[PDB]
Amino acid sequence: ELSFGARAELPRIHPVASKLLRLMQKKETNLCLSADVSLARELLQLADALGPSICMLKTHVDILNDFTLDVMKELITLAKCHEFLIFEDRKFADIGNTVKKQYEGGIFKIASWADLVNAHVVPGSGVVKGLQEVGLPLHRGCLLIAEMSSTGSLATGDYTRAAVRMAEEHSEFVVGFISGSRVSMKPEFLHLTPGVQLEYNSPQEVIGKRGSDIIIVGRGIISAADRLEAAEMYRKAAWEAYLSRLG
Amino acid sequence: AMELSFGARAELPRIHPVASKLLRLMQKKETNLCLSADVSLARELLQLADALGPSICMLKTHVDILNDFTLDVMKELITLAKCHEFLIFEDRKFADIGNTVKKQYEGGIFKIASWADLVNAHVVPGSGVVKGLQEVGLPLHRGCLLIAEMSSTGSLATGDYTRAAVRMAEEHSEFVVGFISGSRVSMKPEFLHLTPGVQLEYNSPQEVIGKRGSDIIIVGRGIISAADRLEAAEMYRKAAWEAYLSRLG
Repeated sequence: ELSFGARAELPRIHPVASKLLRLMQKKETNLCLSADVSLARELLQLADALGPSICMLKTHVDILNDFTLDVMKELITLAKCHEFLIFEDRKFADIGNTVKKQYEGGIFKIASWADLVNAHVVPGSGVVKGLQEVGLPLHRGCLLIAEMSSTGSLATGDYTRAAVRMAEEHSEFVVGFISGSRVSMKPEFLHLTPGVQLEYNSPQEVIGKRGSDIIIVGRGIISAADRLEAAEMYRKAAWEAYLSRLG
Repeated sequence: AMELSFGARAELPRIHPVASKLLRLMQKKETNLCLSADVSLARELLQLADALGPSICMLKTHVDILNDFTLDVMKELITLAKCHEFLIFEDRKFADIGNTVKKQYEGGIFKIASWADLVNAHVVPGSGVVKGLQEVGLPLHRGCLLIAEMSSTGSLATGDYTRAAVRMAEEHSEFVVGFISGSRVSMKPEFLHLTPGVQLEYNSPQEVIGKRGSDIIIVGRGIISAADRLEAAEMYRKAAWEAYLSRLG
């Protein structure tokens, strides 16, 4: 198994993945914060305070009651200052011109500020092909939702295998997966895993035993009194899990 | 069973109020056409809703492609919807769960639940998506459509996926009023079936409504890209309605 830093130098690595992997190595963080807040002040305050501890800030811009593009400009400044990527967890699922406009256009103009977005694969590769039309020109990346832990989840084996093929077939845009474990043996792909809690699975299980790269964590940090301490606890846990599996 | 009329179906014991309202106006107006209003400007959305409203039972929106969205725009659409008698279906294809999906439906800038009679959802995450939506949607007297089938190339809605969608709808019948599908997926007449991918020249209204047993055609560019949108709308309405009358017996 190769280090984040070496993976960033792989021949076939996507530029956004490379950028992500470098900063994870520099900062010793594979923690993605899920910033599930409804006010812009809260979002930016968290971004600024926890920025040093994270590789990535995951947003839902569509729950921001006071969204404006200027709010996103300020978030970008923090992302640049503190060195993290912005991932809008929009879970795109439409196709064709609809999905291109949902990514590029409307009020949110997600593509203008989101380094990464994600997509569901169930509609077939039209979802990624449509996002691509926007995303390639704008030098972005995409994550495919390959597995799901939620009760009744219908991502079968075939479903998951099909996610992985679609990513491979679209490697110029798709940079990895949202998943419960390693789903692809190609080190150019990132694996991001939600449902992580210290007390759900633990960072040790997700990164150590299941082979994922990045933990996504929301309530475990956000609902805590001291968010920085919490973020740091999660960072140290996931990073050690990572160092432990390298050799 | 027997093939009941839209108007009679609206009187079924177990019919959802929104589905009843929909079926009544479908019968009253002789339309089972849903316009897909895939436009990026509020003025064109409202112009089309006003002009075509008499010919449609439903207007399907993507609020998130509207470059000049405001809630006042949606207030204006509601007035048109009331005047001409059609429902508003935001095709948001919800897929998150828990408090996220609740806030995506109730909150943010769009406040979808405040104006959308109907929304839809993907079932792939499990029943969490519906359960999350229904915490908002039930109090606000709304309905939901589950995406049970897809014709798009490489779609992964297997038989099992489709049966699971039907199951989920039956287990959440206080909120779920029907399906997005290419064909009939449930034999319960309380459930609506809406079918996209329809054009006269894809499948025709005759095939979708007449042979495959779907209730409503969803039509976008076949109307929107035409010179005379009203004529096209009327063309699709007459095709879908006649296909429906032809299957009743």
